[PDB]
Amino acid sequence: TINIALIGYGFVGKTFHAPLIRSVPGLNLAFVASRDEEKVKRDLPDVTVIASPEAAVQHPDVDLVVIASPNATHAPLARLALNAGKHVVVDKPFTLDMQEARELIALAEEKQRLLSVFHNRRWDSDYLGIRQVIEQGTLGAVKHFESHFDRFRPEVSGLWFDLGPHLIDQALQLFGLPQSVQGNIATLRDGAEINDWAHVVLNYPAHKVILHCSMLVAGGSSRFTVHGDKGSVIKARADQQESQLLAGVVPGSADWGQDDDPLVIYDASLQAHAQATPQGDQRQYYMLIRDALKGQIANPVPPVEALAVMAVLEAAVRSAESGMVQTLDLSDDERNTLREGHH
Amino acid sequence: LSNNTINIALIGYGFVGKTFHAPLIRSVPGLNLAFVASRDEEKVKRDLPDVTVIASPEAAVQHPDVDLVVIASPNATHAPLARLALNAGKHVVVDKPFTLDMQEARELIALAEEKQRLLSVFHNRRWDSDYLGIRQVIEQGTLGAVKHFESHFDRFRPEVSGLWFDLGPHLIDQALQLFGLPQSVQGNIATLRDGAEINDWAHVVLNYPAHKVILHCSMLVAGGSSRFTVHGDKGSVIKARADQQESQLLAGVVPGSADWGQDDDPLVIYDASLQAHAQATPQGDQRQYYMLIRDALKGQIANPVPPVEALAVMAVLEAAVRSAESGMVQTLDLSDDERNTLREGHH
Ligand SMILES: [Cl-]
Ligand SMILES: [Cl-]
Repeated sequence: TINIALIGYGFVGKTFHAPLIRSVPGLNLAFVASRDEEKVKRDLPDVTVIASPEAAVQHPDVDLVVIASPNATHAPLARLALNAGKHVVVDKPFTLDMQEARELIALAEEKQRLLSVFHNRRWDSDYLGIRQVIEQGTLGAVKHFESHFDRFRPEVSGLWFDLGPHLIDQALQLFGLPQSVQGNIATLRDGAEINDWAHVVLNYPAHKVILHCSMLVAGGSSRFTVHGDKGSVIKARADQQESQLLAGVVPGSADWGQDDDPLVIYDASLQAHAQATPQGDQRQYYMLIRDALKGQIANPVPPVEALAVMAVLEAAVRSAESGMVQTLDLSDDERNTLREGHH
Repeated sequence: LSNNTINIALIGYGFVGKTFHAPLIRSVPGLNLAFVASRDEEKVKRDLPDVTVIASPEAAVQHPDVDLVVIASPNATHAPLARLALNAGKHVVVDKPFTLDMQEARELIALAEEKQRLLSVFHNRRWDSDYLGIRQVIEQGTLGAVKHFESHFDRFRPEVSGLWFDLGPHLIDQALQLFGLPQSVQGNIATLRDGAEINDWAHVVLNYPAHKVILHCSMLVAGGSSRFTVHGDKGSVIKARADQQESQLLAGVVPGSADWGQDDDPLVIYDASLQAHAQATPQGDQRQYYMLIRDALKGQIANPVPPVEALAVMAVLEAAVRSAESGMVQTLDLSDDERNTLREGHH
């Protein structure tokens, strides 16, 4: 069994990590680092609460550390964990600096331990449905790929920083690294203080990718819109696993990851037909991390992939601030590794 | 020739002259299409048995009985013929494109003012059912303050002057009419269809101080897009289908007739409750362009489409192309006096 020490029982720790981990056999959430034992124990009566994060990442019976503490503590605790010989999963952001990311990637390899980042959206119902239609050949060669994370919250780190990672990760998994990145980021809600509108375009040799998210969309947009030379596919509603976790649904239960919002496909005749959307399950992230730790498969989300996401994320910000199209700040070897990994 | 009418010479009886101008003009009282310049009399006479056909454009434009010249000849002839018409003391309406470059456009504007004649450009999409509908919802205050305005021109033609230059103009013109001039323009233009040799995908963003405008053109959209998508802090509105006047004209429907400009595709509005309700889309009618030009010529009102507004569209059009090539956000190349006219023109 793999003994886990979850570091931090704040929103993310309690709402995402604990429930997912607890629902995955082969993993054992035995320790939780938190200054508030009662909060942890009312939910997890059988876990051991360790007050100090540093003490937690270095505990004897701990095999894997899941860092869900404040952003600024991710990099430090990760270093401490790897040096203590533990495997590590870091909740986004990996780090607040790419140089640190590279140092952590380097450290993990030196220490021969697994290092991964919580890019948990590769198994969403919407995404899986779209990837399926694309691989089916239904739309021919993809020329326009649009992905939205929109909602209506007129009542007032930023939307791009929070939602951009999901959008980017999915795009890189499907198409690999883009040639350039053009970004337009703004704060449009009256009185808001951080961006709530992000429109990012990723340029590829033969197609375009549009990543968009906004806090001001009462209705009318689609989670996914993809156009190819043989047809188009639209997925209206976004994967509802996050809303399920928010509601307290137990991961892996009957309606977990179910999506009754079908994929709408338009063929060359401009007519549409529906195609059932496959169920999603972000538990896959932990199931695969589990298998990787058992030597059954390679790390499902190697750290260089998280570095690639940061590169695009930061490139988009530079573009928005400078008004200039940007390239990715990745070394040739990193690009080589990412390219080869892309199968 | 009747003296109480605005006597027009339509220059060119090609696709646009025959499908758009002749039918529209003939449907507007007070206007009289008396001359048509074309090298093919029979082709003209087949539709307009009683109009006078003049072989050369120059002779038609300079005819003393002509009050207004409508230029619908090849693109390269627009600037020179407009120049000749103005110098001949005639009023002029130029089919898009106004001119091929901005300096000539500016020269024509100056010339029309010197010759004290009306000069306009055929930006005929300001009276489309979809646009009028969207404008109505915005002005109603239904969406609260507009934050994201998206306008599309998409079709599905996998089998192959560029998409941006052809369709970008009406998309831009509508945006400027609604919001005035943007602070900056960002563009991404490409050729994506297999075998295509001209851009068939254009994604342009107009940046305003408190909101964004997205104009999108593509030849590869089998389905899924909306003509207009507008989000405000109080709600959203989507207009799925495009105005049908063009299709009606192509089908030979008489402008101003029974079903002219009708649009039974409603505006779909989403309020803060996230629920949608429909709103009847107003009838569209591009005959308004000529009715207003008519009224302007009779001195009743100002030019409905002053040349400086066409110059503004050209500025945005070119700025998008520069941005697309340089990868750099662009500002518009308009003078302070042009901006003043445009700012107070937008009030
Ligand atoms: Cl992610
Ligand atoms: Cl137009």
